[PDB]
Amino acid sequence: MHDVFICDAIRTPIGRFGGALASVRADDLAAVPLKALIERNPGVQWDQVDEVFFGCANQAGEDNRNVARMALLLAGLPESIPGVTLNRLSASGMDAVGTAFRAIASGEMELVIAGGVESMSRAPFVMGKAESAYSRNMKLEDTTIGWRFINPLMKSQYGVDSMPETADNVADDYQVSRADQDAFALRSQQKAAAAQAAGFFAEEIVPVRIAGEIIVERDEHLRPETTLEALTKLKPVNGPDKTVTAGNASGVNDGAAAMILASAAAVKKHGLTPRARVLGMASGGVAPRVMGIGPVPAVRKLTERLGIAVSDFDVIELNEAFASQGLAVLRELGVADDAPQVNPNGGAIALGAPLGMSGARLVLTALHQLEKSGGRKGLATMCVGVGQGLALAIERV
Amino acid sequence: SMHDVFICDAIRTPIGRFGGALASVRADDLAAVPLKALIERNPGVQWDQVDEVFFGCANQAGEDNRNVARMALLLAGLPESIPGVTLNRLSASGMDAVGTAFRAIASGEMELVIAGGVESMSRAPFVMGKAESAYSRNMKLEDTTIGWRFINPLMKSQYGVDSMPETADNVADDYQVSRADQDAFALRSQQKAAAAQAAGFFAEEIVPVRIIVERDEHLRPETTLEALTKLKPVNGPDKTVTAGNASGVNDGAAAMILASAAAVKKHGLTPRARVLGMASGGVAPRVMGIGPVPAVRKLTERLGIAVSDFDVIELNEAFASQGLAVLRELGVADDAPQVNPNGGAIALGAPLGMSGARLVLTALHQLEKSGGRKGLATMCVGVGQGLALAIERV
Amino acid sequence: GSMHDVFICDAIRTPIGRFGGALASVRADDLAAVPLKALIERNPGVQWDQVDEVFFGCANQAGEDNRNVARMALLLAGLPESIPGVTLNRLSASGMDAVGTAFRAIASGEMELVIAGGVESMSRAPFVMGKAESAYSRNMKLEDTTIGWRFINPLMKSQYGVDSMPETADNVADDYQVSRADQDAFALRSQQKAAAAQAAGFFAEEIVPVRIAHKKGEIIVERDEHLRPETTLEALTKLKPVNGPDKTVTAGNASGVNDGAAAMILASAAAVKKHGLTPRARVLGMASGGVAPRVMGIGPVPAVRKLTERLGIAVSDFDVIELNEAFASQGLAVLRELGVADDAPQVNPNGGAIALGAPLGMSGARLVLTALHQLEKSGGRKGLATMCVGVGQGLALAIERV
Amino acid sequence: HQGSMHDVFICDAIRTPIGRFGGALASVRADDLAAVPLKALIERNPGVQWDQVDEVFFGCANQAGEDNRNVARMALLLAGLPESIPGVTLNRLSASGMDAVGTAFRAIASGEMELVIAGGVESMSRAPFVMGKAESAYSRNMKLEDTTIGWRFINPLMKSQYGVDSMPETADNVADDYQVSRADQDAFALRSQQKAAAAQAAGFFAEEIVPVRIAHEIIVERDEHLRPETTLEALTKLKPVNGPDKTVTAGNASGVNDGAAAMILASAAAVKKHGLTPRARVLGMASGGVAPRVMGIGPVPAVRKLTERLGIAVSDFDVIELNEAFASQGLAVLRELGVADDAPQVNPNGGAIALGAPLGMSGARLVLTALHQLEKSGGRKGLATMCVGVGQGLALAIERV
Ligand SMILES: CC(C)(COP(=O)(O)OP(=O)(O)OC[C@H]1O[C@@H](n2cnc3c(N)ncnc32)[C@H](O)[C@@H]1OP(=O)(O)O)[C@@H](O)C(=O)NCCC(=O)NCCS
Ligand SMILES: CC(C)(COP(=O)(O)OP(=O)(O)OC[C@H]1O[C@@H](n2cnc3c(N)ncnc32)[C@H](O)[C@@H]1OP(=O)(O)O)[C@@H](O)C(=O)NCCC(=O)NCCS
Ligand SMILES: CCCCCCCC=O
Ligand SMILES: CCCCCCCC=O
Ligand SMILES: CCCCCCCC=O
Ligand SMILES: [Cl-]
Ligand SMILES: [Cl-]
Ligand SMILES: [Cl-]
Ligand SMILES: [Cl-]
Ligand SMILES: [Cl-]
Ligand SMILES: [K+]
Ligand SMILES: [K+]
Ligand SMILES: [K+]
Repeated sequence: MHDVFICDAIRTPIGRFGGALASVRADDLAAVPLKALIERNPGVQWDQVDEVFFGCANQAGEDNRNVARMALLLAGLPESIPGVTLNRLSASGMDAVGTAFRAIASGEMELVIAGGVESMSRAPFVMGKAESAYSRNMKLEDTTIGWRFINPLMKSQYGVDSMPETADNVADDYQVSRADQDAFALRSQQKAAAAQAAGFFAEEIVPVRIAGEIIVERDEHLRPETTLEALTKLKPVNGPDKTVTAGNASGVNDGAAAMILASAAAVKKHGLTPRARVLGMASGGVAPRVMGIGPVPAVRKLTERLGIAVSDFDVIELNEAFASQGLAVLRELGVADDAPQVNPNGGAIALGAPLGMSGARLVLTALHQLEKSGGRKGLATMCVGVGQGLALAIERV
Repeated sequence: SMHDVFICDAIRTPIGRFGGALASVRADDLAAVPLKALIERNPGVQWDQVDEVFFGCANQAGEDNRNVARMALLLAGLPESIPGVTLNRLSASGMDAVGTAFRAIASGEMELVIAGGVESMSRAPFVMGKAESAYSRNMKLEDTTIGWRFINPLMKSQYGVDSMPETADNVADDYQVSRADQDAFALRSQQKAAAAQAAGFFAEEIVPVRIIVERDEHLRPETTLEALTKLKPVNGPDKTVTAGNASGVNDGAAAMILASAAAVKKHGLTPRARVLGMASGGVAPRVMGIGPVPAVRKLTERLGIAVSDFDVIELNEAFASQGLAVLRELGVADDAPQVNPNGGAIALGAPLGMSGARLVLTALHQLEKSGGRKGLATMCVGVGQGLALAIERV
Repeated sequence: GSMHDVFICDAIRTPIGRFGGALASVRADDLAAVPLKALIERNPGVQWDQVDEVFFGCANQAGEDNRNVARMALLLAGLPESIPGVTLNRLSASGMDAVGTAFRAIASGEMELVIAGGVESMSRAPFVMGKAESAYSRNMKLEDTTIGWRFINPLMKSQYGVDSMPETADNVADDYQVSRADQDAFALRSQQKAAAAQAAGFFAEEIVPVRIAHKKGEIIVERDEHLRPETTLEALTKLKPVNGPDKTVTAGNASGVNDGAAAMILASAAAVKKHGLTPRARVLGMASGGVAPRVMGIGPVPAVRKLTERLGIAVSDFDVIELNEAFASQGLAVLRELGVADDAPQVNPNGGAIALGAPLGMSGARLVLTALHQLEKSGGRKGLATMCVGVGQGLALAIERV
Repeated sequence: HQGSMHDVFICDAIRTPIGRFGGALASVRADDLAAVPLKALIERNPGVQWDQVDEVFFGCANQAGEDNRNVARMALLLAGLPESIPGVTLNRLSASGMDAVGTAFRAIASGEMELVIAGGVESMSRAPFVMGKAESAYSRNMKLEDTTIGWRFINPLMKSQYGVDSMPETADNVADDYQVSRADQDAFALRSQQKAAAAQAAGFFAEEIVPVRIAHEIIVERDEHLRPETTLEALTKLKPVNGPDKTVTAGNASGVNDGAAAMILASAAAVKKHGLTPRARVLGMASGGVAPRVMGIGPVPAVRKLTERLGIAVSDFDVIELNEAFASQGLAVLRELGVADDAPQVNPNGGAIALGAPLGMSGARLVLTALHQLEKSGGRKGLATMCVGVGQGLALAIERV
């Protein structure tokens, strides 16, 4: 088996729903980090790229019909380069990284690109075909996030809880208080505001140019103005006996990210800078109704196989779909609610979460943080709608 | 060291015609059919040990939305502890599921996996972009059954947005594939498929969908050369691709088990073939049908296997023009006996996400019947790709 | 300075098709044109460039009936481009409102020769989708226009409710004490009388056929499709109410959802003479009434009382009453309020909408033409046609055979 | 033996401001918008016994959106009128609101009614999209169509025989066939803007208007479409709608707009009973048809029909309110009727190029504004006339009391 190295990595800013990136087609948005990789890495012979693997949760809109291939062509990569799109909802972009890793480790490829995209602003409506002539039963459904075309058998067996309902279920089952959720959310906002001011995100970001030209360069989901008092006043999404609010949850967002992965031979050939070795990826399943706890079996599976303890990681990038689930996962894994190595630059409550891009962001930001801190091993892990988790481990070199 | 990977049991639904026998069956329910059959057929498996379900699906806007692999495993009655992920390389999605499952086991990250694919083209929805302004007068519905929607002007200007049949006409023109040769190939597909269906070959691959649907519906066994000759080309009288020398739009699902040697033992599986490798290739979108050529060359060069060494070649028949052009470029006769011996998608149809899984499982099936050793499955991909996967009977 | 007498002359209609049935393939504008084409063929003395106006009723106007179907239909029918058209909407009463509006135009001296009619293709009624009220709105929705509420105003719901038409008919059954048994008996008489009229060739005298293309050749639709002549009291008794076990309105004691068109000529005495028409009845007058939306089926009562008080005609003086049968509960309630027996011989002698169906815009025109037809066959003198209207109205129109 | 026709009087009249597409009134449902002038008539006329209103006649060209299912009746209920009052909706496209007035007149004249309300509404901002039903299971042929203005669900037989020219295409056809120059069209457009600006500044429109309340609440008080600073240079620079060889521009055409209007009509006996002020007698209405492809010339046969029957010359009118769908057709109509392009009695306060034209509301506006102008000027007879899509015209004559 072959060592696999993450090399350059870059992302767009993350836009708010209907905000700074809402006019940018998903395929064009995916192409932005690909074009930046080309510009940033002039020693690469681009016709040698073996594959572009991209995560995308939707695929009904301008991201239809294999957005990985659409994006590589729009980015100016040669038509000889193949592309494939992966869908594990919020974990899609991490699955692109781990799939790229397995292709190189198994000797099938040498040089690849992995990343992800989502334009939740531009997610379309969908309408099933008529099932009879002159049918009176036509319906439009929003694909921005969550259930559509509900199967009655899925509802009867597993339920079709909304994402916030699942987060309330985790809060109840794992006993995560509203006060702790809000404290976690505030720390995310404070840490993200500090990282933004320090120029940490700027080092990850390439601008999006929109045709005078408008240039989008800053993550705009952040709410640095957040106070505990303001969080406390919010009403829960699902009623007064519940805990999840708009303030202790991520949002729906737009963005894309990409990075290069390479064998040792490809690193040398293409003049790349190897930044981390990929150690491995593991997935896990849980009940849909408590999907937020999905990371726990994934992390345990990966760490047990690699012979690494959770405490051995110098950074943990844990997706913040909801504070209730971030906290429940940390507690289950034996990590403090405010452990210093967890989400040190904040996370999705502040930054937002374009589903397909989010997992690629967690890997690239974990690597970035290992470089800043001089850490060795990093873990990125996230929950998945309909009850999964994904975990991926890297080691700085 | 890398780990050997074995394909074990494999099963599929029949392939239904658009609006036909399977049109009432939701894509998620359809995907669950072969998964439930793998449970029934493999009594020694401890199902909570399955590491992953990988499924191909080209659409994902309809009842196949939000990661159909995971939806399908839950509907099939598999434990909720089992993860799933959905792959999209258009017509090659199901083959990509197989090769992706292979790489996961080969690299030591998994031991027992299911790979498959689904498409319900009958039930593909319409899509409507959001309004870009309040009171927008510019709202539009687009069909997602097959082909371009939400066309990007930059894609059109640089690469074109040729329909799939237009790309097949382009291949016929550029590679000099005559109408007569296309029709001869189509007739052989129908003849061979009708023979295989009479011999019970497809029946050995099929689990019924419950009215019991048990037979592939797309076959036209009555096809004659005279009948094909009369047909008018899709794109006008100067062109060559017709409805008779092209595949169709179809519904179906397929799945198979892959396992390490240790998992084969533990779960009482029957190892049937070793997976040798997978490769992908890119070509100009406008001649997408030629995509298999760089994929096959890449795979064979890496493995050190000549194309002539394969005892079966399962080449997707999206169009006779591209099937023929691919064979000619690879130095294989238009009617070579090892190519599509039981016919192909012209006769059988091609639900996009399921097709590539069908090619792998039917190649293996054919090796078993014939006593052959190495098999190659390969197919073209819209927007200009190819994928190839090689196996070896145990 | 005096008003002018107004005569109804020739009148014709398509058959009435079932939803999704015999006429479902026919665009609403083309369907409206069918009776217009028949009037042209049937009345060859008319100088067609003299027609002052075509008035057509249509309740929907969102589909192929959009943008003034009266004018679309007259052009499709081959009438001169010089002929104006206008479309009226009083829901189920639209076609009757077309007749009365044509009458008022001639009575007031403003016109001499007109066509009045109505159309509905409920099979082909489209879906509607409001515009986005913001960029990237997540709140887009489709709504069926086949029948009943869409784009509900919360202020309408809060003040008057948005009861479905069958719910209003249950409200009438409750408030006016009309039993399930009586509703089903009325429905059975409608079916029996319509089956008898069909067998007698009565409907055939009113109908122009519609030609339809099939794969192997053409067919003609010549018979009303909605009738259920094998209806029995037992069959009706077994049906479940639309709105739950404590209710009374069923699919069997209500009209349906249907397709059809009708049209007729109205003319001054001078126009009858000039154009070689055959005058058949004089129009006496039209009146409208309003009631609570939640009991819309009782709407005919104020309309009939208003018209008859003004004309000085008792309800009992009419030799035919054509009362729309939207629901048996409301047909019965109206008769009871007006002092007419539930089975009075002069009411709906050839059956009504429970048997025949009710394409909204066409229905009111049908009631007028069939009342006149029945007067001619029976030797009767005065006729009354009246019908209820969604959102709480009634309309009534009286005629007298020449 | 018939009795005597009854004289019919227009009494109070009122309108909303006219909003731009997606502009000041875009948030207001058509049914609620229609109710605004009805509520104002109630407030303005306390002598009326409202349960005596025989009918509310309203024009509306669309009827697919919040104006569905007989907007006249919807609006009268929303306005607080008793549930005993009937309502009916008329559709002659851009002439609907005028057809409501004339239909109300005929109902009173023929003795069938005594006290009625006539008006019209359009919310073109909020006009919905429409989608035909599937004709077959798993149909691949589903389509959305905009109902804001103009053709949808095109019939191939209509297209083949008469064409399906857009309204601006018809206006180009009129420019071509009637020889109306781009320069003349632009000059007409400029005079519309100048006259409307002067009228607005003089408080003339304010006398006709009731404000609309908007959720935020704020009020909308003034017509939004006017471009008072319009120059000929700017008009000259505009590109034609239909391509470089044509003449119709956005600057010499009406717009797409939102608004509602209503007025009271009454017999002499009702005027007395309800303490109304009779303001004009209605003399008559006539309609006419022309080729769809040149629909803008529709007013010519309607005006000729009406004036011939009444025995009034076009030159006898003290005001002519001619709808300005397009300058090309406004000019072509005047020329055919022998009236100068800039005749002082024509549109003295400007027209739809400046003010806009919510289809169902526009014809009611023309009638009420013609009456207003007769009062201001001391004139006697007024003519209101308009063109209609798919080839019609409508004309209505009044006489100040
Ligand atoms: C009342 C209404 C809801 C019924 O709709 P529906 O259920 O689709 O009507 P159907 O004709 O399919 O009848 C329903 C069932 O009752 C049965 N039924 C109806 N009339 C029957 C009869 N006379 N004898 C026996 N069975 C009868 C039908 O056969 C059917 O049974 P099925 O489903 O097994 O075939 C619908 O017709 C409606 O909305 N009508 C009101 C229209 C209106 O408001 N305006 C028109 C009057 S102006
Ligand atoms: C003619 C029509 C197609 C134009 O629609 P539109 O293009 O959306 O109109 P706009 O208001 O945007 O005007 C278009 C442009 O011309 C400019 N323009 C219009 N009038 C102008 C003037 N007087 N001075 C300067 N510029 C002017 C606008 O500012 C605008 O510039 P921009 O769009 O680049 O910013 C449309 O108004 C229409 O269909 N009207 C016909 C109505 C009809 O058939 N019936 C109603 C009357 S009965
Ligand atoms: C129903 C499948 C939608 C995917 C698009 C089809 C075109 C692929 O080549
Ligand atoms: C097809 C008709 C649409 C009009 C709405 C019908 C409801 C009337 O009571
Ligand atoms: C909003 C109005 C819809 C009616 C169509 C307008 C076209 C008339 O010429
Ligand atoms: Cl989701
Ligand atoms: Cl995240
Ligand atoms: Cl295939
Ligand atoms: Cl009826
Ligand atoms: Cl106007
Ligand atoms: K994976
Ligand atoms: K519906
Ligand atoms: K098998």
